[PDB]
Amino acid sequence: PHIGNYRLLKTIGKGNFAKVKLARHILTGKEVAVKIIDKTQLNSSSLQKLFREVRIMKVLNHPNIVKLFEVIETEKTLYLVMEYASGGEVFDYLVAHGRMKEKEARAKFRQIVSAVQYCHQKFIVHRDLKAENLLLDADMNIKIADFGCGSPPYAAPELFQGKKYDGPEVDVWSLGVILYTLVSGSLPFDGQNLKELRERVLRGKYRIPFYMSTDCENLLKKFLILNPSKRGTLEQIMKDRWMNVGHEDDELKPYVEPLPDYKDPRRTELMVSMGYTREEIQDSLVGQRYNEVMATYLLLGY
Ligand SMILES: CC1(C)C(=O)N([C@H]2C=Cc3c(O)cccc32)c2nc(Nc3ccccc3)ncc21
Repeated sequence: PHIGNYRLLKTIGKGNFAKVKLARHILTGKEVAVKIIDKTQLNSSSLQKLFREVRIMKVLNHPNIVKLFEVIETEKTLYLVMEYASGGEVFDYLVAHGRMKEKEARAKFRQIVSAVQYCHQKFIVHRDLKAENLLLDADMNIKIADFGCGSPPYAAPELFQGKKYDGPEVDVWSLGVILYTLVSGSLPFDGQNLKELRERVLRGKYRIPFYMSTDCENLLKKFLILNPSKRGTLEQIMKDRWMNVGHEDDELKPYVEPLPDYKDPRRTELMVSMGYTREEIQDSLVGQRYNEVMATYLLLGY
């Protein structure tokens, strides 16, 4: 029930020797979601993939991606203190409420497209976008999960033809699947067997719901393109008419990262009173250490 400046409350999930426990930052009262990986178990390959995630989480600062606050390292176990998304899975929302209205789907999809483009902007490819992989916050805002089962209907055609499969245009195909799922509540490419799943995915043809708008169906045509080269960049799909209905004022533009504020005097005095030195505060922040000093600062900005 106690790790660092944290009190473990519930358990939002267990699994692959990792336990995600809902916690409360002790010094700030702020709620967090702590991922507890037992490194002793993890096979040789799962570790490199865990370290690649740690490296990635430390870099992304988007309001639609789960923020990382702290990394607590021990020889046997790893503690990743991340942002808690109360609303749960989008998958579980789509099963509970059915399809979203295009208006509502647009609200969430803009958030998804912005966050995935921003990843590509920093040369980071998710390669595994799923509805399970997207979370919702207290205000129904998208909070994309982690980078390291319903994995096959989101698979790009290039998976079934052995071709490279390392590019960002893989995520564009996947994003198209997600758009379809968000507006229709079902998968565009289905099957009973994977031979069937492959035959549909490679044919590239999907079922169009009688209620879907010509604009929405057009955007699907911008994502779900068979030749990877022939697939549009996320920056050019951002300019799409369906994407900007109602946002005739604010067109979807690539996420422009905010500038660093490692010197806020409110949060700095609070932390100076807490026993931390101004000196260690700036060093932890500039050094992007994700230590107890940095986590105390990040969490104080709420
Ligand atoms: C730390 C982090 C990013 C994470 O690893 N998960 C896990 C844990 C359960 C789970 C899942 O059911 C689906 C995706 C991710 C996850 C998180 N789940 C939440 N909220 C939640 C709330 C109710 C139901 C499901 C998820 N917030 C943050 C995270």
